[PDB]
Parts: sequence; C-alpha cells; structure tokens
Amino acid sequence: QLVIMSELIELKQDGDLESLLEQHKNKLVVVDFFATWCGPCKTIAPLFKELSEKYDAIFVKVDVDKLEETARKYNISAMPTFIAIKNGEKVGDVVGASIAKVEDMIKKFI
Ligand SMILES: [Ca+2]
Ligand SMILES: [Zn+2]
Repeated sequence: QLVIMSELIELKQDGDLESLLEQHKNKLVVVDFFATWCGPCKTIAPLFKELSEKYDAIFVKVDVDKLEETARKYNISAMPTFIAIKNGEKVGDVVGASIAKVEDMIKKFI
C-alpha cells in the first residue's frame, strides 16, 4: 500500500554530520555510530537498513574511526550507539544492538 521517501547515508569525514543536519533541517535524524571491527554493528546493520524503509527520517551511519571528532562530540563510548537528533539537538540514544529500542526511540520523536 505505500513506500516511504527514505534516506540511508554513510558519512566519510568530520564535518559531514553537521552538513547533513543543516541540509535536512526539519527531519528526525537517526545516527548509527559503529566500528568496522564491531561484530554487533555488522549484525544490526541490515536491520537498521530495514528500519530506514519504514520511517520518514534520515538514517545515518558514522564509523567512529573515520569521524573521530564527531564521535568525541557525541560522547560515544560503546558501539553501536544510535543517536536521535531533532531540530539539530540530541533527543535520545540507544547504546547497544537493540533494533526494538531504536524503533521505539524513532516512534517517540518522529
Ligand atoms: Ca527491505
Ligand atoms: Zn539528503
């Protein structure tokens, strides 16, 4: 019966998140902070992809070793950490590979 105008974007260097937030001012932005060497990150990534098809939000992937300043800025200390950003400000986070909690968080702030 419908498809969502979805967006799933992987960032490349510090500055890209701030640019993305400015480019998408009135969307909820959901950021997956992950690491290349993180098993739980790889396991959840296809579920995060599936979620991006269900909600009119901007879904973002950030490798903590490629965007070190951004990880530091968001106080990332475990991976995956999912951050919901609304109107440029952090409104929630989920620490760990729980797709149910991520979806609950999106439901709350979208
Ligand atoms: Ca799908
Ligand atoms: Zn876009």
